Amino acid sequence: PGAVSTSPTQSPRRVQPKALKPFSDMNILLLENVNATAIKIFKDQGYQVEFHKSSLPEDELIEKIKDVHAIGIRSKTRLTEKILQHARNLVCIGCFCIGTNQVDLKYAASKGIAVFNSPFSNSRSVAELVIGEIISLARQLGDRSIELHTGTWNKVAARCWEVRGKTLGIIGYGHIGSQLSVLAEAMGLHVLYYDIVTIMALGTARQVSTLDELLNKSDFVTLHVPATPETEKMLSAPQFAAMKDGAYVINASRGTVVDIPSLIQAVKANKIAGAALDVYPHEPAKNGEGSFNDELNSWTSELVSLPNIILTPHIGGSTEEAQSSIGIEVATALSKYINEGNSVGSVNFPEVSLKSLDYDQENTVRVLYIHRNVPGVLKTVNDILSDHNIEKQFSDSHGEIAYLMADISSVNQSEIKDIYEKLNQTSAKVSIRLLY
Amino acid sequence: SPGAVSTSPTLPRRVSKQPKALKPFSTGDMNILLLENVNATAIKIFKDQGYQVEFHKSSLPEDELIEKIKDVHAIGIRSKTRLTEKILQHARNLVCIGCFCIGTNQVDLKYAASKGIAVFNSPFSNSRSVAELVIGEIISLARQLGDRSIELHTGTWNKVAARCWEVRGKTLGIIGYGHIGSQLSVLAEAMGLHVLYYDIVTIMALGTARQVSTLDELLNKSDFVTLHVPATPETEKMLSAPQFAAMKDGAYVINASRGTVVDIPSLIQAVKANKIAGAALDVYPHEPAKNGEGSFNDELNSWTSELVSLPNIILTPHIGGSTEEAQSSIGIEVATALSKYINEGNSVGSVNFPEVSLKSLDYDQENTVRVLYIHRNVPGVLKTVNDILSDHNIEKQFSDSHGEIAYLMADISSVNQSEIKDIYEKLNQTSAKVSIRLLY
Amino acid sequence: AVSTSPTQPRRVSITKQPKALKPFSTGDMNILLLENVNATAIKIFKDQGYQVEFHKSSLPEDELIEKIKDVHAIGIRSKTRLTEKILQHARNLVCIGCFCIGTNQVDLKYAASKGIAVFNSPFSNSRSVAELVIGEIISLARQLGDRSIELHTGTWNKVAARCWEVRGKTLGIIGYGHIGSQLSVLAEAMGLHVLYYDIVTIMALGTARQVSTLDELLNKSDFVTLHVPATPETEKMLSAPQFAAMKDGAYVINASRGTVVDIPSLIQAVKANKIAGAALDVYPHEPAKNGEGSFNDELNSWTSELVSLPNIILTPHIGGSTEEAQSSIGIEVATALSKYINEGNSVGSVNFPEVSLKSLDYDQENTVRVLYIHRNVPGVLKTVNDILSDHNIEKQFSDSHGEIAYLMADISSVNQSEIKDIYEKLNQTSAKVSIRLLY
Amino acid sequence: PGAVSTSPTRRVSKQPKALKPFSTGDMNILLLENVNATAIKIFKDQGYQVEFHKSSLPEDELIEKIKDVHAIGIRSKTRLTEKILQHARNLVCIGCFCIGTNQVDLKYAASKGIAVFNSPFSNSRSVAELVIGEIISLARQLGDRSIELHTGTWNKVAARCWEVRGKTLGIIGYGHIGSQLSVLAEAMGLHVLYYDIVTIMALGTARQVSTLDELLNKSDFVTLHVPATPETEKMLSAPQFAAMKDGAYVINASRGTVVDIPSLIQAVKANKIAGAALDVYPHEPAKNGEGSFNDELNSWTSELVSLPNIILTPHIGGSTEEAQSSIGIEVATALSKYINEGNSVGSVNFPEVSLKSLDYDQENTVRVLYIHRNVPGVLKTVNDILSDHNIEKQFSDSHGEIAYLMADISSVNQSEIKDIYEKLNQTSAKVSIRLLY
Ligand SMILES: NC(=O)c1ccc[n+]([C@@H]2O[C@H](COP(=O)([O-])OP(=O)(O)OC[C@H]3O[C@@H](n4cnc5c(N)ncnc54)[C@H](O)[C@@H]3O)[C@@H](O)[C@H]2O)c1
Ligand SMILES: NC(=O)c1ccc[n+]([C@@H]2O[C@H](COP(=O)([O-])OP(=O)(O)OC[C@H]3O[C@@H](n4cnc5c(N)ncnc54)[C@H](O)[C@@H]3O)[C@@H](O)[C@H]2O)c1
Ligand SMILES: NC(=O)c1ccc[n+]([C@@H]2O[C@H](COP(=O)([O-])OP(=O)(O)OC[C@H]3O[C@@H](n4cnc5c(N)ncnc54)[C@H](O)[C@@H]3O)[C@@H](O)[C@H]2O)c1
Ligand SMILES: NC(=O)c1ccc[n+]([C@@H]2O[C@H](COP(=O)([O-])OP(=O)(O)OC[C@H]3O[C@@H](n4cnc5c(N)ncnc54)[C@H](O)[C@@H]3O)[C@@H](O)[C@H]2O)c1
Repeated sequence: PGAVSTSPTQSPRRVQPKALKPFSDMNILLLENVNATAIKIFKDQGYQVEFHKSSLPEDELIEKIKDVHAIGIRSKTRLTEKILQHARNLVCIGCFCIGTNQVDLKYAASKGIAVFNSPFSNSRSVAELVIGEIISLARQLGDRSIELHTGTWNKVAARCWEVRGKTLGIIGYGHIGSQLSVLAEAMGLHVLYYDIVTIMALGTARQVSTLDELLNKSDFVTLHVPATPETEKMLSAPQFAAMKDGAYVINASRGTVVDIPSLIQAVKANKIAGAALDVYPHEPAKNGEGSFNDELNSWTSELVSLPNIILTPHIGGSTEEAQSSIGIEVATALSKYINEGNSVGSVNFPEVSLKSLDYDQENTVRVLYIHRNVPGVLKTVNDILSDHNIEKQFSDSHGEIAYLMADISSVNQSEIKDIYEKLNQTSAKVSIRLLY
Repeated sequence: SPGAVSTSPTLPRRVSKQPKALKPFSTGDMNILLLENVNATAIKIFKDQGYQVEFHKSSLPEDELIEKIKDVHAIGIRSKTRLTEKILQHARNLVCIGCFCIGTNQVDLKYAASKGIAVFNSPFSNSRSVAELVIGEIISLARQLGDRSIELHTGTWNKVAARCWEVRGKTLGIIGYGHIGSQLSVLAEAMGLHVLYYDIVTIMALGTARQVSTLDELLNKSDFVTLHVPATPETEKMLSAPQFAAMKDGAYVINASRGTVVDIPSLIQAVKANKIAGAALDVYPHEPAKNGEGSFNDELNSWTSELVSLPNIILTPHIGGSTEEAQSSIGIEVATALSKYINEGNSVGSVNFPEVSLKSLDYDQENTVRVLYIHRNVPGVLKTVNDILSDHNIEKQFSDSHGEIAYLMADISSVNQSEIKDIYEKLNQTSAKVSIRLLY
Repeated sequence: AVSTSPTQPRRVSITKQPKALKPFSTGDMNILLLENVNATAIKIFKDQGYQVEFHKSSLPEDELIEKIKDVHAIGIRSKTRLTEKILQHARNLVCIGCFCIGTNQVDLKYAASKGIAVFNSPFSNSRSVAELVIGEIISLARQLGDRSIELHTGTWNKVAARCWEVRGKTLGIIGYGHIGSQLSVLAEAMGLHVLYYDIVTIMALGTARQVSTLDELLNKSDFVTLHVPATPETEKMLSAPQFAAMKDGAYVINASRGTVVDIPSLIQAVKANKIAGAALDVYPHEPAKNGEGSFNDELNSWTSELVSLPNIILTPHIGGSTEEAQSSIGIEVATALSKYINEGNSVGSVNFPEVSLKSLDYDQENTVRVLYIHRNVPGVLKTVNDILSDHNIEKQFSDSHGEIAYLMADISSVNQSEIKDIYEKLNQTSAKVSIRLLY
Repeated sequence: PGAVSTSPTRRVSKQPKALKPFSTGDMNILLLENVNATAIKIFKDQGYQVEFHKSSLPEDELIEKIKDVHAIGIRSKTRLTEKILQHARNLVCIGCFCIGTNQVDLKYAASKGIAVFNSPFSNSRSVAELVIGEIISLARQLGDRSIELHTGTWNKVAARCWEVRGKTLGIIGYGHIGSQLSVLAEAMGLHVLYYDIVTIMALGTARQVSTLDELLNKSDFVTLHVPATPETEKMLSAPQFAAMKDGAYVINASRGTVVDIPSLIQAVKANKIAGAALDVYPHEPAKNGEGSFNDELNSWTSELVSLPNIILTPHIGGSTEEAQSSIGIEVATALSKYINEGNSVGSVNFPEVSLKSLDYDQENTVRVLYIHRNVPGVLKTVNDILSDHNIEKQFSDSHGEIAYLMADISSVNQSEIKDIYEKLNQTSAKVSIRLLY
């Protein structure tokens, strides 16, 4: 009838390293008003920081970047071949943001320049926004507050709903989708999610096989997808046709993923009761007045005349929490690459690291040798280092570039200069630093 | 020794005799009048009882109401329809009044009670709708959503993260830890907020909230301050200049309680001085009585012009309980309450009447009759009634007094169709009688 | 369409302080407590003004009859039998406290016919039984008892074979009542899947699942525990066919009733290597006192065979035998008597009509409470309400339990003079069983 | 004035390449001391040939058996000395299916390029559950109750019998076991305090206490989850028992040495300690046996076993089917990844070295596993020998006098393999070389 047998095998934080210095104080340039957390991390390392609140014109940048060891940018400052080619001293680039398209990664890598970003530091800020907007759409808060500001009193309960017992449809169950799932359940929503992949539910959310089943059974539909050919305009006339009468659409994902004119048709036809958009096919480049208009997007005027539409200026990760933790994530990443040669989490460089050295390891030196990925190079380097015990050593390749880290013992101030000069003279060399 | 090991200090729902369906000795079918667009849930409950329902979406003029209420057994109103002696005095048949709302002031309770007319309301069925609103507004204030959406609608793009905060790790100060305060406490903890609460009573925390001894400790340590208090002399203008002075630089004020409890001009000063970073108000010292355009202006409240000038103020027209869920559960709560008073004489939860009920009778208790005798609260009346019913075993009996009115319910066995008519006529002829119904 | 959802803190009570009522013709109240009732009961009774006589033992029928002549309330446990023979001499007895679950040691029907209200504590033992079952699940899983018996005789036997970690295992709970449900939550916390069978549909706590047949439970369970009442349908409800339906190497725990398991079948199943272990707290026949040669083949024919077996925990009805349980029995039952003696509250009584009224405000000077227990016949309310008719009855509640009935009335504007009159008149009525006045 | 301030701050996923050794005929595994069937299944599913025994082996038959063996699994009883490891031509790695490694000459094994693995933490849940069972059992005197009725005594007693809910558990050592116990104990409704020589972040709502003396003062049950160090030696003795509550309880499933049994016995005799559960004693029998636990082994045995409400267990804290089976998986997996990929992470005698697996489609990539003497010049030689191929990547680490290089090299055809093996095999510093292709 059965037997008692072995259960299936299941499936805290607690409280001395050597401070390494380069043979060459380092100079950091921070643009586009990076958070003060980044600034404090860099100053506490001894580094000299130059801080600006704006991007710089191509002219002043080329002048500034000549003598700089690390630069922090956001989405606005373009680092092209044109401007990176004058960067004699540049060790690494910090992108205090998710995007890296504003940097010529291929070129940066070929000069031995490591690039870091913060891809996931914004998840919580977007999830909270969507909760706020579910409630705000449910209750038509925006409309109520606009009315009373113009002096109109319109106390309405009709089609104004409580969120408890309603269905949230999450399209894309990723970093943000999943954090949202848990908040939504805590606010008493049933969570369905469609994804092109099978994913393990958090809490008591249920994965649905087709988009059509989600749109059919959902009161609120929210999008948390990347920009791909398949996500392009993936919500359009036929999707809105498949949704419940008086259902709600929220998009804080990508400007392209929803067909705004179809949305506008659906809202006009009383099929969709509300929408919140944080992202649009075309967005201003700077902040300012009459930026959001029919020159930018043809339907801007038509949308601004609809009831119960929340429109936001791409502010999903626009919190002090998000900016400060981007500051820490990226300043830490640079700080460990400059101080230890740690390239883990870089988007353009081979990923390489070694355990820190004890305070007690006098006269150990760390070789950071970026080089062309061809046969013969380790032969040369390990020949040059032959007079010293290599405690340990790690090399990895990323296409046509490669990165060796080596720890060598019994090196006096004299022998360092010798080893630098020899490694500097090698055929395959792209960049060499010694940490001492 | 450092003490001794000694004694520590100290069910789920189960599906578990059918009740007897009790008919009035009134041959006439019951007539329900529902005004002011009571929810369809109420209508359904009444029709399924057999009752005849007349439904209006508006109040009625005093003329048509007096005509209509002559032959009505139960009336449902909301806050608009005033039931005064003037109009209740013509109500021959009226058993009970339903207030499908929190307020009972629209009704002359004292007068209604003296005619044996029981009044019921729904005090608490709006709690969840208010708690959800406050969560929405904490986030909306934290992120300046309203301002962002107003900007982009006029064509201004202003992407700002300065003065924008993730609610996680912030402190919610709840003033009044009642029905709404407590439901808010749980939602706030789930959204990752620390909860403090001040209350003039000691109350057991839900989740991991902590009660604080003084208002001033709450104001000092809170990022968002929300009010969930009644309108009393002590709550009148209890948030003013000195309270805002005690609050954190860049803290937020939410008032969805009573329009008297906050001094709007002091808050306007505090917002102007960059001491308060945002506010959401659902309630005001003076509110329009109808919905309309240019209702919310300086004739009604002097500061309107300045208030609506400010950044990051959410203004709402008393919409805290304005949901379909809230209205529908008001429908069930109040229609059920009337239905049990009409069918069983249950007066528990009534606001103008003694609170009296008895266990239902089993389906198989043939020839048991229930006496519902509303009467003047004076000596001798139980003596009379229990004399009139001495030829019968009283299975059980409950009488309570509320001022000058009192309410006897009695279950009596071994009564045939003959003896019912006798008992009605006798009780109907008594000196203290205000109202008698028999259920069989 | 988007449509309407389906419909879905204790505080210091600032009330007007209640009025403390005293008895009228009574000088003082005498409580007799037998069978070593907890000190919590003693404290509650002394704080009420009552005079307490405390014994650690039952009393011989001789000394008891002498003692209960002049007694207002008696507290017993399971041993002291209160028969017609001994209750017939009880002139003054207002109420009986059973500081335990059982009320069979009392002649309830007789007690009721003399107007004597009986109270018990049915559910104050739940947590003590649930914890015991957790301890025993682990102890059986790991064969602790056997290991410790071995080493005490000097034998070292490190064994891992068919010793298990409870996490991942299935607890089958038969009877999802007060104990069943508390056990459910502890079991899930110790990482067990919980199934439960019950003859009623019941809402699961946590992530337990109710199963439609007993046989599904027995099939899918590693540990089967019973928390069921003693009924004709629970009698030997685990027998050969149930053990046959259980997993090879599954475990049986009975801390419910002595009759619910067939021990000869259990013994067979353990002998046939079908059942790997059992814990019994209850047996069809139990000693009456504690003693050294009590648990033997005279008491139960299979004892020598049962005690022969490996990995069987035998315990002497200690399911509820904790300091916590005894002390909270003390509070529950002493409170219940205290409120019946002081306020006439009969709610939770096992032999009387359930009747109470809201307390009176402190400032209701000259309001008196009539407690009139009487024969459930026509005309008695007529008489009483006649006797009271010179006074406003603020409120009044009468309920009937077969042939006995209980009226409580609050009456205003009564001076010390009119009290004596009203007592004497109610005392003289034909239907009267007992009358007290509180003022 | 104050100021609002910044807060503090499941998916299925390129198949791997299955790498074969260059000069192997079949892999031979020897498993001793009745290793769990989970290990056996993992090895058979790799293709390996498995020989399984339920007992340790005599030194004679072992030396014969280990000549031709690629991997051996032992537990604590088998002793792998220089004497017996010196005959092991083909031995790649040793599996300790247990927490102990002292039964192995680690230093010697390392110097021959023999990697040793264990399962240090596989037992944590089994020990935590035992302590829960024993807290309840001591609280209620279950053992005594069951011993009484078995002798025919009926003794229904509630005195000094307690419910655990509302009682205080003092955990000494908030490690792998301490921390799992913390969560179970809270769920059973105990307050948890813990002392540790390190500051550690509480799970749930447990509170770390500064001194041992505060723990002993405020605790109803004291349980020990520490390693064997000079500081833990007899750390519970007369003065600690003096500091504990009248009628408190002591549980030791840590190490045989950490409690002074004489003082415990005095404290129990004086009615200061109401009960104790011991799983570990300073001296323990060597086999299971019927007269083993006595005054020859520990002078206090006859006195200890006299006492009421003392649970005595035979080191059964990690004696469950679950624990043995997950030791099976942990250690068989560890060997399997070392044999198949050269992964040495979690090894106790060898350097810790690993690389990402290779994609299925990387034909003619070869992995060099070169164990060697930790001296200058060796990487120079090896990287010279390999210089006619692109090194995709390469990792070398040293552990004292031994060191371990892993390299991935591309564009290697069936011919060039034999050349590279022979050259690496001929180098002065070489201790062991395998090629995977
Ligand atoms: N509004 C903002 O300011 C802001 C800020 C941060 C992130 N985002 C954006 O939001 C999106 C989601 O963010 P994330 O970090 O959680 O992403 P993610 O990488 O964690 O997950 C994306 C999910 O989408 C799923 N997916 C991909 N294509 C799909 C399709 N066609 N249909 C359904 N599911 C599909 C993937 O399986 C994955 O689960 C991204 O585009 C991200 O850049 C916006
Ligand atoms: N916005 C709306 O549409 C709407 C809807 C429903 C309720 N409300 C109002 O909001 C309030 C909350 O209603 P509720 O059901 O939660 O009330 P409640 O009676 O359940 O709780 C009120 C709490 O306030 C506390 N309290 C009273 N005076 C206090 C004071 N001076 N300071 C601190 N604590 C004090 C009480 O102890 C109690 O805990 C009421 O005034 C109610 O009328 C508004
Ligand atoms: N061992 C002890 O010292 C001790 C102490 C307390 C209680 N108990 C006994 O344990 C039992 C459980 O106690 P409780 O307070 O939880 O009782 P309870 O009344 O709360 O629960 C009993 C449950 O059994 C269910 N049930 C009844 N007949 C059934 C049947 N034949 N099959 C399955 N389910 C059935 C009922 O529906 C109910 O859910 C009782 O017999 C009680 O006297 C023993
Ligand atoms: N009974 C058994 O069969 C069995 C099974 C497994 C483990 N164990 C033993 O149990 C112990 C705990 O195992 P674990 O995995 O939790 O170990 P662990 O290393 O994870 O934790 C030990 C903890 O003790 C602390 N500690 C060390 N010295 C201390 C001192 N003097 N005072 C207080 N705290 C101190 C450490 O800080 C650490 O947190 C070990 O000794 C282990 O061998 C026994």
